[PDB]
Amino acid sequence: EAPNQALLRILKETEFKKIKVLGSGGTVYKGLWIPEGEKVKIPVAIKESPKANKEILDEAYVMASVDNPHVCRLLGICLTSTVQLITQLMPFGCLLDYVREHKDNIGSQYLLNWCVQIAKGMNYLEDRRLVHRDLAARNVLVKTPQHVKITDFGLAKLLEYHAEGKVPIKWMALESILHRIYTHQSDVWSYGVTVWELMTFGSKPYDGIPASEISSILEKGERLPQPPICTIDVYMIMVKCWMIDADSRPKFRELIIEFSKMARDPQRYLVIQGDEDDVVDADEYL
Ligand SMILES: *CCC(=O)Nc1cc(Nc2ncc(Cl)c(Nc3ccc4ccccc4c3)n2)c(OC)cc1N(C)CCN(C)C
Repeated sequence: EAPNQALLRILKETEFKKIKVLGSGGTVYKGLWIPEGEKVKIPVAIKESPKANKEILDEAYVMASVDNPHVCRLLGICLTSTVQLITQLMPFGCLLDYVREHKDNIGSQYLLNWCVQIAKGMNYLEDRRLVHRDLAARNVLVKTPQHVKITDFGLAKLLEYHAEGKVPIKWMALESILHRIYTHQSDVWSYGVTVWELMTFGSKPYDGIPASEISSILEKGERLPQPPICTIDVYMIMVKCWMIDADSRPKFRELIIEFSKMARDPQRYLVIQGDEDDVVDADEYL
């Protein structure tokens, strides 16, 4: 492989301010990163034992090694006690909560554009030989309603397959459930489930079915149902992401092309009723 010359930035605790809690259950805070002597305020998210410190530094390693407009930005780490992961603040939350809270106001243009942007981010990760292993609507953050990015690389592995603990069964490819193989094509399966989440405005996949039953359901040939707004063109793409033969599933490069074609005439492919001073974003602080 090539030498990973990415830079790991160490940030002083004295450079962070206005810290409020965004969510917990670790904890994630919202705040402002003010680099000393820079006249710049960066809206940031701050994610917070030896085992906890090892895993958070693994995610810091991954996020420092990726740079793409549709992959979340790592700004640095802070070595205060428990290691803190400092990333770009995405002020509209995760896509899962966003489609649930704004169902009655999301048109076909936004849905298909999100599918394009997620596929662009995953295609970049594939270029970097990175398998996400946890692609889901909850792990796609919203910078603006027109710009989303993939997040949460706690399970990501650099690669061929990966052989592996606890995992999101209802988003995993069948070969990942049965024999624990993870590939870029197993990520494609998760992409199909993620699209199904968006097209259903936040429904839970296999709602009410225990995770221990998912592998037997998938082996029988059963899949997630066709969402009401989805034409057969869109649902066919999702079904192709859920093929048994991993090499028969679409490639991320191909998902970009197909969803971009659809985004040029979105109402032909999604049928939705009523469809007709010194603050600097991290994307501009290079
Ligand atoms: C799906 C939950 C969620 O993402 N909520 C959220 C997120 C942000 N913005 C943001 N920006 C960057 C990063 Cl790294 C994060 N990280 C994060 C991960 C997991 C998580 C779980 C629960 C709550 C927050 C959270 C954050 N997040 C944001 O910016 C304003 C707001 C929200 N909220 C408040 C959605 C509502 N909340 C889930 C109750």
